[PDB]
Amino acid sequence: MRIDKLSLLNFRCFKQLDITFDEHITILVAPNGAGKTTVLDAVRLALFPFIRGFDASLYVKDKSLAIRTEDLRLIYRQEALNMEMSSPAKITATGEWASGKTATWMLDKRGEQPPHEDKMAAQLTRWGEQLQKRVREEHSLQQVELPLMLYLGTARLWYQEQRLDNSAFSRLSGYDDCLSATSNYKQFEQWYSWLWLSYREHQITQLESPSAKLKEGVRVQRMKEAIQAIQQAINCLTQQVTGWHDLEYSASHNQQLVMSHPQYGKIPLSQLSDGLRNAVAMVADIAFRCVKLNPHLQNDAALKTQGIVLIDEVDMFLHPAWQQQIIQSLRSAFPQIQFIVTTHSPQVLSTVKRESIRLLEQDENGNGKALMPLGA
Amino acid sequence: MRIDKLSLLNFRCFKQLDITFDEHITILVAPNGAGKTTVLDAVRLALFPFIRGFDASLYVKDKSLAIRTEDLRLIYRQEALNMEMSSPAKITATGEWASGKTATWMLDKRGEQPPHEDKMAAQLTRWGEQLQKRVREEHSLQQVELPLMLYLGTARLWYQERYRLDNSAFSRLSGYDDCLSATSNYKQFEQWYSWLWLSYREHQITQLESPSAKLKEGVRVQRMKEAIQAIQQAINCLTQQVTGWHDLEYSASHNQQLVMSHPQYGKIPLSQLSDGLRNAVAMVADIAFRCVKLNPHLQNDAALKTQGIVLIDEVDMFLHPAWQQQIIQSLRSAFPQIQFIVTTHSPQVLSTVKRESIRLLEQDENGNGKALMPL
Amino acid sequence: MRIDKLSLLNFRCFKQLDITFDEHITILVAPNGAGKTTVLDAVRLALFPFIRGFDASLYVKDKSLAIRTEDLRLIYRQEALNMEMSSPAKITATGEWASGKTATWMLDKRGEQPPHEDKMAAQLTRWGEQLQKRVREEHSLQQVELPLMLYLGTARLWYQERYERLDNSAFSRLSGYDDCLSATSNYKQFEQWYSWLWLSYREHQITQLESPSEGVRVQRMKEAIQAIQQAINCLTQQVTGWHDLEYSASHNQQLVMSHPQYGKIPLSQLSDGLRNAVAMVADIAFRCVKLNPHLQNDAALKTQGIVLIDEVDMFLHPAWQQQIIQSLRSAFPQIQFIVTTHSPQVLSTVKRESIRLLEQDENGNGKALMPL
Amino acid sequence: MRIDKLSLLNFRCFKQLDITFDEHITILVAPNGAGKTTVLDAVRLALFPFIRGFDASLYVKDKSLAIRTEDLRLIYRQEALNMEMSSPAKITATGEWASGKTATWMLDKRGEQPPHEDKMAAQLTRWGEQLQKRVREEHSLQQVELPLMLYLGTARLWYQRLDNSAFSRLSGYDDCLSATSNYKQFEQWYSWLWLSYREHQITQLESPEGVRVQRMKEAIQAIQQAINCLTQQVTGWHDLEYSASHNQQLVMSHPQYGKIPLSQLSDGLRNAVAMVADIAFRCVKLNPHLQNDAALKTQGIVLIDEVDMFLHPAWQQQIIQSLRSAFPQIQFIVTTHSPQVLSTVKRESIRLLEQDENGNGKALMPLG
Amino acid sequence: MRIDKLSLLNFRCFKQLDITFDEHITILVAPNGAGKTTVLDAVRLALFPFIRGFDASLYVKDKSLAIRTEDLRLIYRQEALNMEMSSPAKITATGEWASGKTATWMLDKRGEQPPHEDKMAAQLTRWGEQLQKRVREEHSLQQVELPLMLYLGTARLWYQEQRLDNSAFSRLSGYDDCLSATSNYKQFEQWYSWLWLSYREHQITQLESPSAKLKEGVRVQRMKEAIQAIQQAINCLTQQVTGWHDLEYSASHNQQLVMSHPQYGKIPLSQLSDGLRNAVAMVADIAFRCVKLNPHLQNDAALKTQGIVLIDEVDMFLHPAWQQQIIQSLRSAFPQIQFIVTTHSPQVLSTVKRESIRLLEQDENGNGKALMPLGA
Ligand SMILES: Nc1ncnc2c1ncn2[C@@H]1O[C@H](COP(=O)(O)OP(=O)(O)OP(=O)(O)O)[C@@H](O)[C@H]1O
Ligand SMILES: Nc1ncnc2c1ncn2[C@@H]1O[C@H](COP(=O)(O)OP(=O)(O)OP(=O)(O)O)[C@@H](O)[C@H]1O
Ligand SMILES: Nc1ncnc2c1ncn2[C@@H]1O[C@H](COP(=O)(O)OP(=O)(O)OP(=O)(O)O)[C@@H](O)[C@H]1O
Repeated sequence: MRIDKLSLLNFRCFKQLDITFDEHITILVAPNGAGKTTVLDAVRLALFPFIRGFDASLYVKDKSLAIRTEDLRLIYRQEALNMEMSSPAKITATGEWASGKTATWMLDKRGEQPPHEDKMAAQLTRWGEQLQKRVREEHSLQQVELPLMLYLGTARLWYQEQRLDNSAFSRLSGYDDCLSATSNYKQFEQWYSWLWLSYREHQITQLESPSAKLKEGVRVQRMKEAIQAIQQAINCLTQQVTGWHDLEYSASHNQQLVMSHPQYGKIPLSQLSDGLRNAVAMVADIAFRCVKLNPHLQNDAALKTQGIVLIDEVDMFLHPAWQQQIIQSLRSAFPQIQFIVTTHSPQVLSTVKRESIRLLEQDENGNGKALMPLGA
Repeated sequence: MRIDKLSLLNFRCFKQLDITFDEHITILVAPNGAGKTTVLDAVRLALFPFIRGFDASLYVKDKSLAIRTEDLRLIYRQEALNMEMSSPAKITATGEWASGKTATWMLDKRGEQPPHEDKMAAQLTRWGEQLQKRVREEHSLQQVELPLMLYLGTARLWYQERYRLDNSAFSRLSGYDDCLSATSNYKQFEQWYSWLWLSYREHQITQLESPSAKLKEGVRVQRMKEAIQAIQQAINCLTQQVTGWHDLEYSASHNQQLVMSHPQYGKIPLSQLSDGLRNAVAMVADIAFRCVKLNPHLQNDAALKTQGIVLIDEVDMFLHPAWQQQIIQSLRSAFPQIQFIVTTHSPQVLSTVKRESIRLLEQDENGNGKALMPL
Repeated sequence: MRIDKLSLLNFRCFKQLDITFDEHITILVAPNGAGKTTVLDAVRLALFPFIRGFDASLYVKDKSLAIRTEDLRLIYRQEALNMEMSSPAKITATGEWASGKTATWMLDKRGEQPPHEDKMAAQLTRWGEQLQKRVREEHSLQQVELPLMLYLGTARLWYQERYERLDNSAFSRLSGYDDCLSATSNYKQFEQWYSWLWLSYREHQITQLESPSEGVRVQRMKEAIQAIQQAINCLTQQVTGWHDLEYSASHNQQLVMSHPQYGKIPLSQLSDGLRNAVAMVADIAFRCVKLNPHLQNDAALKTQGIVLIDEVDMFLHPAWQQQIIQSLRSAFPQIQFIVTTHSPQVLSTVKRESIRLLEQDENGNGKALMPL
Repeated sequence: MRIDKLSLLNFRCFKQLDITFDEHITILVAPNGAGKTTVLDAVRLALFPFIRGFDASLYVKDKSLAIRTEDLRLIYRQEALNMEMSSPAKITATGEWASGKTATWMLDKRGEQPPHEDKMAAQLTRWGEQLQKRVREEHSLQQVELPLMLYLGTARLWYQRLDNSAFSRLSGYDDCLSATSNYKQFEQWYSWLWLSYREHQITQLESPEGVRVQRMKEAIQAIQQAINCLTQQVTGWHDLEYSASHNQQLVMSHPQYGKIPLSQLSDGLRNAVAMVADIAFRCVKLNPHLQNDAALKTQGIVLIDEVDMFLHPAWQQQIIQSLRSAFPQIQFIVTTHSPQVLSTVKRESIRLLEQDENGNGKALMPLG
Repeated sequence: MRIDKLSLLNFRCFKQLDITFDEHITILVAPNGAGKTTVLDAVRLALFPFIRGFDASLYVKDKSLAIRTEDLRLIYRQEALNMEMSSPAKITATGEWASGKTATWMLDKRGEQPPHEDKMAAQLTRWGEQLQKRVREEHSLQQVELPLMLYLGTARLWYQEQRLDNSAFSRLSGYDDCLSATSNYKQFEQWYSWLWLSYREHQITQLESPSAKLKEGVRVQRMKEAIQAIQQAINCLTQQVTGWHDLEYSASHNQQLVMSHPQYGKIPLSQLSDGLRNAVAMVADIAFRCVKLNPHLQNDAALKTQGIVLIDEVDMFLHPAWQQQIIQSLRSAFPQIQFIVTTHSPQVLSTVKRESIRLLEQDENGNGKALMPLGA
């Protein structure tokens, strides 16, 4: 979808806040205190209505996706013995789903009562259910494109039957743990290893019975093109600056992924630099979701998929020459996704214009301002 | 807040009952199987709607706070050797909420259908919600006075061998936690009192270290000291004269326990004391700390300037007659602005009590009840 | 068994105390802070070894059955504003176990060292082991008579909404010693045993009615039910009106009582006094029935032992208070009672030879004396 | 203890490298793939034998404690399309172990054969065994000064008594090469220690034996001094405390703004405080026979990877000086890739890493 | 070891029992009741002192290898309301170990008290500890022969790293769950598959690269002889009556165990008859323990290992022609193992002498007698 602005009232550290988001790229910088995680959590809480209408609900018991009592402001006064909650907590998300309509959905919590949603949240989850039911039917000539809602946190490296063909499954499995705060690298390695081995098996079998090629070769073709897509995205980060390219799988290396370099050969990914692993994990996380969601594009799963992706500390483990080429490379790899990223490195801030910078300042009473730089 | 009259219809052992309360103290005197706990439960059920408007009532797990099928009167027909269930069971209560506002509200239950209430109970709930909103408001000029509601039944007893803070324990509304429930609330008092004492000692040590911070920093020390003295005075007023023990405090030497002092004896933990003193201290503390927590802007008159209704069942238990002759006066002197409704079956409590506070309960063969002043 | 004299040295509030008990009933009358629960705890600690000789004492989770450092006397030195712990704490008990056998046994604790006991304390454990061995024998011509020991403290109370498939050990005689000298409530055991009895009796009733003519077990069950019912009637009927305690399936499988004017009501819907009195009497009655099954009709009327009751007049109005001692003596004629109270109404019709006023001096010297 | 030179032959990425360390501080400044973690890992492996003689490393099964097959260099041919697995992996470390006790030790790995070392490594291991036996004596007037060895990597951010006993002394070397330092455990044990100290203070205050009191008091003093060295310069905050009055929280003091909670600070500063506090606590535990200058008078080697992790550029100009001043006897080896760290450091401690087209690495200093 | 007598007092259903065991084979027959399981459990409880001296028992902590309170005798009388518990319960076992050391140990329980043991039980545990410490050495030239204690129950078909070389491990791992009542066929198939794959890989790297023929032949010979011993033990039951023989591992059938028949070929084991599967499981369960315990024999791991084995319902799922050949084939497969087996069928009873049959009968009071038949 898309988001235009977000308003916060009586949240964790903000008494009130109004923030505006850019069309393509926006960067949040806060010199002191928290506040970046607060805004990212607010945006993450404003999109759970969509994913809830996709069989993802309290079965996993992910209690972090609803406003909690610990998320309400609690003021301490030195001259009094009591400590009173400030009620109610309110998130007002303004967005745009399909070109033409502007929506404004609100999520509020009052004290210890269960959280409450407005009519627009119900409308949004009904839209999610509508897309699910439209996908699940196969007796249609016109296919549909799903949006991508992904959240990447600072815990994305802590603890580092597969299918691809069009169906109700393998098109809704890309929403599994999309907004979770844990790592999801094992899933990528399993899926990629399965895809590579099955592609090798299919290309071996192709030489046996060419008669059914009209029904078989296309399979291989699909299982080829997808790979290319993924690889292309990864290259856009790892080749011009570092030199590594063409992520591959080979059982000859004790069945683990490898990467290629012009001069240092083919080396396992498990014993490379930290920044390369970070970039590979991020771009892989975006890409394999993009290719599972829209197998029907088969070459523009990364160049036509639309959605919203959240990143915390995008410049983690990278050197300045790399930090001067991360934003443009992310834009080139995925040109149709809106990004909300949080940084603090002065190098990254010099690769973007003044319209994509938001300085968050907080007063003593909690009032917050999301300003833009004065000079240019 | 005040309650003035009460009516019961087909509630337990009473086919019909009308009872009138006094402004300050009312004592119900009757033998076993007369209906005192019945009246106390009726008052609890009448007053619950006010508490239902607060966020502290969402954790109540007491099943006795709604009218039940076991509460419907059963009539024994001897010829058929049968018991017939009479319906409906109804409660009516007249009272005053704010200045110059009289009201009457009703509760009912028929058969096995869920209980029902009229509009006035909903208005109590809305009044409670309004007060809760007023308390939680920042930058308020006028002050807010919260009332006190408590029920001290037979589950308050401290028998042999019967016995960090959450962010909600520091709120005013925490004075309404388990207020009208049939449970024991000594652990909450213990935790809060220990926290006050630890904070006060921390400030004392800090002041003793550097004598250069006694400017705008000593307000919190003063507030805590005043809360401590209020609770201590309230507890002393019941025990000191007849028993000698006073000054309930917190001691780290005695394995971090609550201790009390005697002139002839020494200083002993509360859990090692007599049953009567132990129960009396628990009973008085249950009111004192709630009074301190609810209204923090009085700061030394929380016990002496709080209004509300407090219910006590079997007030003279574990106390010898010499102690029984002083309890009503001690409670009236400690908490002078609280309407007390108490029940007893001992002539010693009524030793020095006016005849305008005693209600004898009588019943006829058909179940018609009477609550009358003594002649 | 029987206890005749007791001595306390450096216990909680007594530097020294010597107390003599009566054969049948003895009442301790004193205000608060006088040492009645102190004497009851002393007697409980003295009597523990006999139970410690039984296999039913392995599941005891009570920390109050051993002398603790909190029981050592503390002397307040005013000049130094100090508390001094005086040692040692001793408990001496004189009594009789079997015919023509007088004994005296002592318990001690010094400092923070573990408590100690003498040889005469171990002989009680050995006698308990011997009795247990004689109860678990097949083809024994001689009968075995077991004594009853019970403690009914302040933890027995049935307050508002307390609401406290049998194991194979619940059918043994020795199960009469489960949590006997512990500060706990034992109402669930009585409820389960009584419900099982009533269900079995009804099963036999329908079985007999189906095919008119096995005949002995029905008689045993009927006799046990009659004994328990009579024991409760001896206290509840005359003053209040509720007599028969029965199991009812029509009332959602609950225990019910009946009244001449009112109807039939569950026990958990009655007054506090009724609940407490019924629990107190039943706790003795069903243990009497279980311990000695060979009497079969006089288990309550022919059982010997010691029963300790604290605050016997709780939740009872003066008219009921005037008759508790007589009711207990009429229900259980052969049991030695030691009870504590501070009400002048319980002593209304009691001989002066059963009253022990407790007093103490400024130095802690205690006296338990007859009135006048 | 001190390391003076490291030499590597046929390592992960270096065909031959010779680096000279400094007495106090050294920074390896290089972009990605230039071999900064490799140097730290080599130093870490060189120090394994000393720890190995403590009967505590046999429980954990970690493959990184010895050279593996993945360590051996691989050469690319570009014509045969094959990777040549070179051999042997060589590690040479020279230094001082005591007052005028110089030594030079070596670790080797040939092919798939298990790694083996010279008997000077056994000499170091038996020196460690001698130390652990000597400290275990229950009656000895002589004072033993144990050193500090710690490795804080990029995995550090994710998951009882202070008596003069052998268990307390040997608890310092627990997980000394796989240390973790986040905020949760730090606040937990700091709060426990402060609660015990406040209990003893209140006991003394109420009624006017001291063995366990002074230890806690001066451990508090040491930790407070270290954190103050970290924070009191740039900001006025100092004297981290646990306040039960202030909603039972860890609070800091500022002469103008009063008291502020520690939960209002950013994650980076909290993690830096936790790192400094953990190092100071290990220093206090290891050498109790000073009780207040343990952090200021203990020698050893501490290895930190990516010291500029999650730090605002304003706090990247004071980390090195703060670490130097809070521990003026420890030898530090840290790896950075940010110029803001180097804005106040002298030239002598900077070791830029270069590598030719073959793998002939160099560790040099800026020319000026 | 060996057992020559067993006495039971106040156990589950026997008030008093005295039973004598034969040197090689003994059969227990009971027309009614559950005495056979009682006697087998008594024998199983009298051998746990030996196994308790091995640390490998730490893997199992079931509360079933000690005398429970439910194992005592409860007396129900129809004329009384009380039900009492007969105490004490005693298991007296008379046996021989060390080939000449006669002993008589006793286990007892008194009511709810914890179980008690005599000096001889401690001696047996100490002898187990001595054997463990003597095995844990490696440089010693003289080799130790361990005994086997195995129990097979009726639940041995329900539930349906690796090393072999001489060491402290792989010689004590054969005692893992030796007296448990849960099936352990998975832990046999895993070990057998590992052994077969390793042997095949050694053979492949042998003939493919003759230069690596220096000293790897000894491992190949040891593994070959282990396979041969297991196969012969299984053949001694299967071949003569059913025709199947020479079980094999082959990945050509989806990595599954296979068996061979001259007139039907090679078939996966999971699809044969029930009786053949039962026999394979039993003989495998004996065999791989016999070969892991004593690799040093390396030719007669089955023909020279001594011990005691208990079988419940030995004739399960077998037809009458197979029930006249089970006892003799068990004896031939393992000639030096004492067997205590329980059965019903009259066909098995005709293949053994009159001196190896025990008939258990109970009186009304519980007194038990173990008679011998008069006829043939
Ligand atoms: N559902 C019912 N229908 C009719 N009578 C009932 C019912 N439930 C209880 N009763 C009777 O009503 C009386 C209840 O009296 P209650 O115990 O409340 O008063 P009390 O004697 O003053 O006791 P307390 O000490 O608890 O105040 C008892 O006689 C009881 O048997
Ligand atoms: N360890 C101790 N040292 C000194 N004095 C103690 C100690 N423990 C308790 N005391 C005091 O001695 C008193 C003993 O009286 P106790 O409460 O046992 O009897 P009682 O007043 O008759 O109570 P009850 O209602 O239980 O019969 C305690 O109330 C307390 O004041
Ligand atoms: N086994 C190996 N054989 C050959 N080259 C290797 C091997 N393992 C790693 N490398 C190469 O060595 C380099 C790894 O450098 P290193 O791991 O020291 O990282 P770094 O750039 O110093 O940063 P960081 O501290 O973040 O890890 C990469 O160029 C990698 O391709």
